[PDB]
Amino acid sequence: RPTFYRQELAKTIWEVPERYQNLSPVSVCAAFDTKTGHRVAVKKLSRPFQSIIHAKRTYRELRLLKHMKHENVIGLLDVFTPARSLEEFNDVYLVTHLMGADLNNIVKCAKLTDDHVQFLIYQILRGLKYIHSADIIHRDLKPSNLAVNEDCELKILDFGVATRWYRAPEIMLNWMHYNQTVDIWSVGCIMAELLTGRTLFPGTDHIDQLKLILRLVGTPGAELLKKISSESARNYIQSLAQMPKMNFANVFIGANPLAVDLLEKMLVLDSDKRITAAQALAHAYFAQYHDPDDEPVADPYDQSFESRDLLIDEWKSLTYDEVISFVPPP
Ligand SMILES: Cc1ccc(-[n+]2[nH]c(C(C)(C)C)cc2NC(=O)Nc2ccc(-c3ccc(CN4CCOCC4)nc3)c3ccccc23)cc1
Repeated sequence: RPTFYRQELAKTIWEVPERYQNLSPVSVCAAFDTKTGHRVAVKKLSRPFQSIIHAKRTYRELRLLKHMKHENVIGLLDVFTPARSLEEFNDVYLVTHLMGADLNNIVKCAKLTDDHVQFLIYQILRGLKYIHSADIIHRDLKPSNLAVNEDCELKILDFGVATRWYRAPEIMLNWMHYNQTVDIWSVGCIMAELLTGRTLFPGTDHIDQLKLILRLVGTPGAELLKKISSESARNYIQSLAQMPKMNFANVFIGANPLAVDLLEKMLVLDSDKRITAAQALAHAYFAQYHDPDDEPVADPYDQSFESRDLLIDEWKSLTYDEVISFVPPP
């Protein structure tokens, strides 16, 4: 066992090992990792075991981060607790490499060059292909969930910019039976945004959002229309069939034609027809970076627990289990 030291940052108390120095708020804190001489990010889980929800939510995030090992996905450097036993196990801290900024700020500086868009979207798809391997769906892919530093290297993550604007329609209206291409749809909204600099579908609510989406992609067709279970949506769609649609080559005038093609294949209402992460990686638009041998999938991930209903102390224990069994990366 290490040796921690107390400290209070903006009301929050912090008990981390001497190994980490210069804690500076950013709730997460920026710190210096004395063991590697690298700057890190330290997130103290708020009230991890306050309710069964937080306990499961706390356990879920720990299991995930411990499983993610890809250059384009946030990875767990360290997970510690000032607790010396399970009984006194009330605090959880997670550690990762510090980073530059959201794809927000890193875009506020410009509109991004076509090569920058290729490289950025290319790393999102590479990280996406990986996590999709473990049958994991992000469900909240958006500018603020992407970390990019100076080198222009990207990494996906989830902080827990309306997520709305990027949400796929199957998921926004809910039919309970989606797929991983919910994420690809979001990628299309971000990609489009980098190329144009402006938000593709800046709706005000779920009703506004849909109007925006349809005015571009058009109203559902027979094939897509006979796949909608809920009559409620079925009726709405077949009613508001009035929205002057568009033709991508126009909506994105002057963009790499390879780029507008990709979008066409990402921004489809039919999740059954939407391109996948692995398929987009092979799109000619990324021909400059694509390498089928450096685009790894993930080991299978056990999501059994998602369906279990346990006490707070049980989720707490499994969480403690995960904390002790942590094997730091090389
Ligand atoms: C209930 C549940 C379940 C899962 C869940 N997921 N899922 C994922 C996927 C694998 C799907 C992408 C990731 C993820 N959670 C995640 O990545 N958590 C974190 C987010 C964010 C930070 C974090 C904050 C500020 C900063 C500092 N600023 C400087 C400027 O640039 C932006 C970043 N850095 C990092 C962080 C830090 C340490 C440790 C963890 C962290 C989140 C909640």
